[PDB]
Amino acid sequence: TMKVINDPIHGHIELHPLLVRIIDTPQFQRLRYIKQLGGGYYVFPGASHNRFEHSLGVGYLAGCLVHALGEKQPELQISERDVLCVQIAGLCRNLGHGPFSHMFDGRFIPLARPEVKWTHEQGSVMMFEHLINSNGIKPVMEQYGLIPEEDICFIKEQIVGPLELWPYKGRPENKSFLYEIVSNKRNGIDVDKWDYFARDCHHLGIQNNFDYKRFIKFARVCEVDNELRICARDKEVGNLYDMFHTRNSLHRRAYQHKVGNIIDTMITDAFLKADDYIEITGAGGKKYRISTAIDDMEAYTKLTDNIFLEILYSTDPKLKDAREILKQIEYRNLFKYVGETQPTGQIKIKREDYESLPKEVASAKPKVLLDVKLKAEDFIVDVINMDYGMQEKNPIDHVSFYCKTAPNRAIRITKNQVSQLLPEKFAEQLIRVYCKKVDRKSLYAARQYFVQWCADRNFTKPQDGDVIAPLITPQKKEWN
Amino acid sequence: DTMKVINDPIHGHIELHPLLVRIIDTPQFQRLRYIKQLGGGYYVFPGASHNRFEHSLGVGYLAGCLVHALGEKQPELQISERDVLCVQIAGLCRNLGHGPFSHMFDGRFIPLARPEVKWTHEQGSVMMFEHLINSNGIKPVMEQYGLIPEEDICFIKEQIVGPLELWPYKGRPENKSFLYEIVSNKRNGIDVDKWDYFARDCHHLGIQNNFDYKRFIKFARVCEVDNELRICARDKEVGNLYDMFHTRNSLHRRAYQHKVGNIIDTMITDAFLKADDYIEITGAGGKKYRISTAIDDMEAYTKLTDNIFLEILYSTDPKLKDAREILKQIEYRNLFKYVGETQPTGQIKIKREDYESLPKEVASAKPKVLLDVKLKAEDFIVDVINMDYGMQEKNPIDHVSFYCKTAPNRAIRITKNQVSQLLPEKFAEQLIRVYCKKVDRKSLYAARQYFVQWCADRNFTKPQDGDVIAPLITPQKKEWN
Amino acid sequence: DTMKVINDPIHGHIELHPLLVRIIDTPQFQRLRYIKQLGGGYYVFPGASHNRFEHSLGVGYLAGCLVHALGEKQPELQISERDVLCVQIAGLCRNLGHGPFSHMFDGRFIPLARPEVKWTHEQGSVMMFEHLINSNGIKPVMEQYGLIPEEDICFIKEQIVGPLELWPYKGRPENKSFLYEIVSNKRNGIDVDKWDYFARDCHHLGIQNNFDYKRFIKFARVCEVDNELRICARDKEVGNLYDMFHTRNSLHRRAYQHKVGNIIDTMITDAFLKADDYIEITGAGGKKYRISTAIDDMEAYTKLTDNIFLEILYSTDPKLKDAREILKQIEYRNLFKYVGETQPTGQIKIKREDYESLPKEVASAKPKVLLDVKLKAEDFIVDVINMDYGMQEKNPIDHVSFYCKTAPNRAIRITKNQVSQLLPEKFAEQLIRVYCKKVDRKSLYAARQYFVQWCADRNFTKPQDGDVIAPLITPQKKEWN
Amino acid sequence: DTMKVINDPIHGHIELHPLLVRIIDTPQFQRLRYIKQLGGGYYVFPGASHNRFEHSLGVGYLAGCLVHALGEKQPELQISERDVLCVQIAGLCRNLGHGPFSHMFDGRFIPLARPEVKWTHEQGSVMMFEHLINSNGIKPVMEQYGLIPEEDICFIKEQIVGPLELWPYKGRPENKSFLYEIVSNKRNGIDVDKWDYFARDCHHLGIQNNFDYKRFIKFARVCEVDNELRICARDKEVGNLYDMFHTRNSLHRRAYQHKVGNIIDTMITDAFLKADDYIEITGAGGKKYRISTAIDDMEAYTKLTDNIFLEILYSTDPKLKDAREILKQIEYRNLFKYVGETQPTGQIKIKREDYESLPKEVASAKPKVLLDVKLKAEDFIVDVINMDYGMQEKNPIDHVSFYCKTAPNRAIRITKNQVSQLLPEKFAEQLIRVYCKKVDRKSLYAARQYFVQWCADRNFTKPQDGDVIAPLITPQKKEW
Ligand SMILES: Nc1ncnc2c1ncn2[C@H]1C[C@H](O)[C@@H](COP(=O)(O)OP(=O)(O)OP(=O)(O)O)O1
Ligand SMILES: Nc1ncnc2c1ncn2[C@H]1C[C@H](O)[C@@H](COP(=O)(O)OP(=O)(O)OP(=O)(O)O)O1
Ligand SMILES: Nc1ncnc2c1ncn2[C@H]1C[C@H](O)[C@@H](COP(=O)(O)OP(=O)(O)OP(=O)(O)O)O1
Ligand SMILES: Nc1ncnc2c1ncn2[C@H]1C[C@H](O)[C@@H](COP(=O)(O)OP(=O)(O)OP(=O)(O)O)O1
Ligand SMILES: [Mg+2]
Ligand SMILES: [Mg+2]
Ligand SMILES: [Mg+2]
Ligand SMILES: [Mg+2]
Ligand SMILES: [Mg+2]
Ligand SMILES: [Mg+2]
Repeated sequence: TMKVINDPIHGHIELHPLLVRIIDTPQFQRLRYIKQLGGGYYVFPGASHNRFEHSLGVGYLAGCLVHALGEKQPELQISERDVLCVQIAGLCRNLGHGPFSHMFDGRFIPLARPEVKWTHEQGSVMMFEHLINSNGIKPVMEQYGLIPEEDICFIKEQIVGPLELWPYKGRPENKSFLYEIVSNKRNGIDVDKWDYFARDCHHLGIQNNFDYKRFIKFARVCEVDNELRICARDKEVGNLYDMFHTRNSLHRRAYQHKVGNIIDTMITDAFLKADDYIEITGAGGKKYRISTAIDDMEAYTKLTDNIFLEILYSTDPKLKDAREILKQIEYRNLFKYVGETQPTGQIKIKREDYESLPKEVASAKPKVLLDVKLKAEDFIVDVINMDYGMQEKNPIDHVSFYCKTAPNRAIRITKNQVSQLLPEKFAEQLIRVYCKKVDRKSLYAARQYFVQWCADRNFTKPQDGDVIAPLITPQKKEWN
Repeated sequence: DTMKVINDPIHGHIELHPLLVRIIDTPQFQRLRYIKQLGGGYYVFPGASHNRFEHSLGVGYLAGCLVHALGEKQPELQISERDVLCVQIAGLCRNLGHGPFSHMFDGRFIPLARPEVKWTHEQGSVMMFEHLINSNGIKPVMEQYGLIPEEDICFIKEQIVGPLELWPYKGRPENKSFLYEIVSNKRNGIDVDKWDYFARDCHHLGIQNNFDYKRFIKFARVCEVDNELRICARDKEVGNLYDMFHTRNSLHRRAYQHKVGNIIDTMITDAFLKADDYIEITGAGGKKYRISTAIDDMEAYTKLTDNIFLEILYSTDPKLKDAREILKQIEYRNLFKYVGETQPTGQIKIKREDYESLPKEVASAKPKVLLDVKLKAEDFIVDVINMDYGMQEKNPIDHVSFYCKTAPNRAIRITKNQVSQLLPEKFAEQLIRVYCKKVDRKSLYAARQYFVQWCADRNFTKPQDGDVIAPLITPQKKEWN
Repeated sequence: DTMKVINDPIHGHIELHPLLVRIIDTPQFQRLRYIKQLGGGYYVFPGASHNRFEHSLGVGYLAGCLVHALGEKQPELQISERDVLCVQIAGLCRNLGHGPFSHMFDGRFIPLARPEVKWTHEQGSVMMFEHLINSNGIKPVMEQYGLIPEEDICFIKEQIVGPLELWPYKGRPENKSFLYEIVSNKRNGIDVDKWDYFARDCHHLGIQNNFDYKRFIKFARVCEVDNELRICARDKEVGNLYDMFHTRNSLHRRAYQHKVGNIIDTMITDAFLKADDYIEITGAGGKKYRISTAIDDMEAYTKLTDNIFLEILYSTDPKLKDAREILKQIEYRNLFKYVGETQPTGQIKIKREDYESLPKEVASAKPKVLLDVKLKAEDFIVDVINMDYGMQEKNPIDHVSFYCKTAPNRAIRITKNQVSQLLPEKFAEQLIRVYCKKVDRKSLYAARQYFVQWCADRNFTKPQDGDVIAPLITPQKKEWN
Repeated sequence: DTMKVINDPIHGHIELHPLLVRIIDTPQFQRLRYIKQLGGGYYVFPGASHNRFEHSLGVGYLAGCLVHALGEKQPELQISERDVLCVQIAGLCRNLGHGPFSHMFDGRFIPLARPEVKWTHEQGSVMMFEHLINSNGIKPVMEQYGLIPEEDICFIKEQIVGPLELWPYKGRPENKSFLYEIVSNKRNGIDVDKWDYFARDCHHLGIQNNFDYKRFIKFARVCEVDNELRICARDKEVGNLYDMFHTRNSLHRRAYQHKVGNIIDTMITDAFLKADDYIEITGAGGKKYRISTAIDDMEAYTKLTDNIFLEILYSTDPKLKDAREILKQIEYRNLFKYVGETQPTGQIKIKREDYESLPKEVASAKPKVLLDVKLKAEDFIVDVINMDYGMQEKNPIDHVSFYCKTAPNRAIRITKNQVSQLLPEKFAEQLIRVYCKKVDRKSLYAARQYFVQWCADRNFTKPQDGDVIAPLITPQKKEW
């Protein structure tokens, strides 16, 4: 029968036996050894938390919302079967994450396997399939009134979207709102965010501005374009803008911390240098690399943060280079942050250009006296796309509301109906430059290149420009 | 006398110097125990029972924290215990001038009861401070602890209200310019008063505070700027500061300007107006004052608190029947009814002198809709709310100085474009709320029609629920749909 | 009417059924906004601004949570919405009877002002409930929502006060026995009222609460015990229950019985006694009552709140000079002075009838020490405080039923010896505090000598600072050293 | 180098002196990032992801707070920056010696793997400290900041472990006696280590901490006691101290000794024992050690962390099949089954030498009941847990000195009878938990009968569920 778990974020959470069964598998328990925030623990020591607990919380919130909708509106005809499918999807959407979470799919795979297109979402689905099959979960699903054919499909669609008009098969348009819960492809407002806001804040020691419980109390389902969608009370629109403001602020302060990112980068580099020599045993004894473990779920199951220590503790001279990089992390001899800047006006930077940017910085020729001359390979340039989840688009334009005088009647609210104190744009890029040569003279030089390059490209003046490169900044009129 | 410890839920165990205790244990200060921080907000947010008293302790303590932190980081500043105590006293004493229900008193009631006079709680804080000192022989005690009342009383007053009339301050020289930035920062609004109320109001409202003042105190340094010594913030903390103001604005949107909170303020104000002629408060020499004239005698002002509300509610005098009746409608929750919200468009701005005429404009609107009842100007209330980042149209971060880690003594400026594109383009706006004093279904239905029609007439923004409440009006306007 | 949401800092967003709202929006309920939960504690713990009103919402909500949880876990209980609403109304309404400064009123002032009468805030809660219903036509609304006023009003009153006179309850049958355990558990004191105040008082005092009521609700089941259906707790949660009472006792030790908190209560009480003859409160039909007689007319009681304190403080009537003077000494913090604390020894226990004679005993002690001043009985205050786990000498866990996971429908009992040896051997005790009304150094020096001598004479426990305050006295007693 | 700021969720922004940073940025310290504070507790309390690393920062910081506060209140103490840094370093470094899964290592695994040796994490903290200093050239840096390595290294070690053998300390004189009370108080256990873990563990477990260390720091003074200068507490704070220990005991009851938490510790231990012969860790000079012998070489110990658990779990070596199999049963949550709890009666106490024989006693019990299966000693596990207030049968408040406001410089003593009758009469006890390795319904049914019978045979306390679990057995005993 049902279990109770004490979670510091949510208190006592009840788990249905079916969910317990899913949880007590190697594929799920693997998430215990994967840090939610990856390299962020190396900056924010409270951030020891792993994907496992986050996943329970997501499962629980998914349950809270679907339950609340069913209580408020019986006409929806939400079944226990629906509830469990939504919960399982909530529990299982993080299944696909790799070592150090976003470091894996954000940095390492793109560089190690550039041709392949891969996301932790893709992986969550494959791992789910693997989990089910390796553990005879299908019978248990039937025992609790689930129909594996339909429901497994439903659960996967919740995580990844349509597997291919109504494009979903797992449930009909009348249950369209169930898709908005775990992973909302329309506007990003889902229970996953709500868990991580609260859980990350509790651990980082930052405080969360967003009340998900309030939002759940005001959520209704209404008809919109012959779909039944989740609608929010009109007056809660400010709170939603704040939700995304909060999300952006958490990225600025924590998830994109300049040092957090460089640590991610260093770990990535070490993984690249270990990739040829590290072997992980997949299906039938067969052997995979860190970069190919994504092709066999049996191998992927064993790919966790542990890899980092396997490398750190290795004695194989093949891994000397990789191991050396991790040692510099332990001694805190890190690549050195040089500065930050942004593009100007319409200028935007594409992914294909990323590899050429170190070369551009090294090519800048500042009119200054330098001991050392620096090369492209000495520079790291991290480009960070900050948005409200939908590139240039405003996600509140993709949200439906209702008012208290007509609760069944969905409506739209424009930005101009809310406030003038809101953002005019919803996307931007940050450029961080770091130097792999750490000494005073290399660093002094690196700053001159950097600031010169900013001036050459008509980027924004680094905040400390006048202090670090006083001989460069005067040339640019706009800057002073 | 030696030092006392107080347990505050926001700040933990706070130490108080005997001098501060002496100031605190006076009728003038203890009066703050009977003045709600958020006034009518308690009638919407039941956790908001807190009073100005505790807020004032917290402000005093944070003032102390920041000045102490600057002195520890930089001895060369030559900050004395005398400076520390003066800053703390100013922190404790900047809320001394508040009246019943806080901002309701100076924001609503006085402007309507004594329209000719110009008055602010800041003014009052200074007069009440003067009164407190004199009525309790505090000056001797100040001397006993190494303060110089001539200079220091001036300093403390300037901290609260600004110059009492280059360098316009007398209480301290330009080398101690940064001490003025602490309790009430007239330059950019970044001060310890905000920090206390953010944390304290959030803890009570059950909303969560986004702003880390402790972090800010760790990164604060003093640097030279324009031959002044000013408090400077680490460059990379600039985002946090934008967030501080974003937080402040969000607290106003959710709580301090809650539509119902405001109407309750308004109703209490109305009741006070109707009681003003009959309520008498004994000031200096047995002389008698009204609620609206108590501000002229600090002895009378000392006795003017939230208690007035219950004095009226519990009165039996038939003179007060009308005032008393209004408070009773509050208890029964028969409140004036919110009709809707809208904003001006483009450059349009609304001045204070026009406020009285707006109910008349709404009543004059003639919507092409079937109405049982016809409504009059006096049936409508129109609240106009100026929301900003503390400096009207100005960006306060343009008035902040920073430093970088490579040159910690060298002050610098950071522009908005150097921070983010996701920041606001404007830093002030107005909200218009309309409420109706006639509560029945038909009067309310009607009121919505006038309101939306009037929005259309004035080219204001489409109320969010416009199409639902006034479906026959909204189509006429192209822009709206 | 449809349902309302209220944001509480302790519990978050609480939903209120329209019927509850209607009850809430009355003068009789709204009155609780002007009664401090902790009375004079605010004068020691400045975060404790909270009033009975918000506590009452929280109790109402928790009552709802538990009854809902039982119904979800066991449908066979047949719990109806009707039952749910009755339990919630009882939760909301059990604090209705509290007077100014809460426990100060029924604990101190009434006993001394009307010694013949027997009165408790529970009594008052019932009378005020009756009054609230009748004065506001609530009965019709109850019927509209499917309640049966005859049965249900009785049920609600029984929840608050117990049987109005076996199955001694009329409002519901033995099969719904467990509904009585929720709001005010007369059997063992484990109820949702405690759970609210633990969390709410901690949040405000700035002390941290050790007890997880949410956990307890998850584990709670109903089982048959002695042909009753009672709420049962999971066996392994027994430690948590012992901790619940430990926490309750610690909150009293640190806060509710703070020595200075208590003396302030005492000073306010004294001021009320001296004002009682001159303060008049208009009850039913214009008839006039005193502070001490307002309890006889609910219409008058409705207007009796903390406001009285300020009515006196701000009075000009020379009749009230003495009462007013006492409150002024509170504002200036010239308080009666704590002398010390001690406890009885062995079997010795002190009865209420002896309380009046104790100041006289202390004044009669004759310490072999040199004294400037000689002190009188009237100079001494002696507060006696009974600390227990809610059931005098009895252990409340002996009155709790449990279940185990292998047989969830089978109730069982757990003895102390089955839990831990580290638990208390006794569950009740008395503290004696002595204070002096003469505050000067020499009177205080003397008062300490009397006090410690008296402790020695009566074979009480050695005050913790006995050797330091009165070195010349403590040597005489062998046991002490 | 200048000072760093770290954001800790428990304590906020903590400042670190450059010297402490230097100590922290070493492999020997960074190792603590891969050792769970609560070991197997994370497998019961999913918020408890935290590691020894962050606990250590918090201890270091609180040590600093207290010593600073004493110096501010009393200059006459003559506390120097040198003293402050030494106390902080001791605070940071007292957890250095902990092994995989913390107390599981020294509480369970070593005692069973190397029974002849006597070893504690305290011993290890000292050896690891020595190793850390030497391997990283910290001594020069100590001198640079005004420390005297000869005296101060000794001082720091004495803080952690006590005298290395009248005044028995060499690192500082009797006039600075109170500095020893801070990091690890051998007199009464009131130290900053507790204060950190109370607050940190509670934050993570989702239990709430009853004890206000900040308050205690405000009221702490130094007074003369028996020609020593000792830390004294304000008289009226005595209740808070009793509550401190009550809180400590309640944390053990709820969390640190959770029945399932403990069985998981036991299972991990068992797996480590079965792996001990085959796992090799490279120590000094390429030399090879076992899990159980790594404690003899700090270079090897540095590499011994929670990672071992995954090294075994992911192993393919058939030598480790048995060890690996145990960890897999943990992942599937096929755990040994808790049977019940009981305590000894009266004066009866159980010694460590008898522990091995208890499974045999339970198996020897012969209940008058019908059984399908007969169970053996090896099928039973018996955990014995000694609960106290930190000083066996002794009351630690009897070893605390107080002062009063009237005479602040005058130390005094307070007896229990001067405080309350509602306090405990005893300050120590034992708990016995019995578990069964055979998990099926019939084995478990049987195990309960043995257990309860055995309790009756030994005149132990009646298990709380005795009547439900073993109704036939329970009636024979009159007392029950
Ligand atoms: N006293 C407590 N207070 C708070 N949390 C607790 C307490 N005891 C245990 N927990 C946590 C640890 C677990 O995450 C969760 C459930 O544990 P627990 O109730 O002990 O379940 P269990 O599975 O060990 O017992 P059983 O299987 O006998 O029902 O609650
Ligand atoms: N046990 C406690 N835990 C937490 N806070 C407390 C406790 N006792 C008192 N406080 C709070 C209440 C007050 O705001 C503040 C000062 O209390 P306290 O130290 O009792 O001052 P006091 O003036 O009564 O004692 P004294 O004057 O004897 O030193 O600390
Ligand atoms: N944005 C917010 N965040 C948190 N709490 C809020 C917010 N807005 C209001 N509250 C609080 C104040 C109240 O205690 C409770 C209900 O308020 P609110 O949702 O504003 O109801 P309302 O009665 O004013 O609106 P309506 O009657 O139009 O639904 O929530
Ligand atoms: N905005 C923030 N709010 C709260 N904590 C933060 C914030 N940004 C960073 N932190 C945390 C992460 C670290 O634990 C700690 C210090 O980080 P930070 O001040 O960025 O130092 P840094 O070393 O990266 O910058 P620098 O070396 O330039 O001073 O505070
Ligand atoms: Mg997502
Ligand atoms: Mg005192
Ligand atoms: Mg201001
Ligand atoms: Mg009770
Ligand atoms: Mg740095
Ligand atoms: Mg210890």
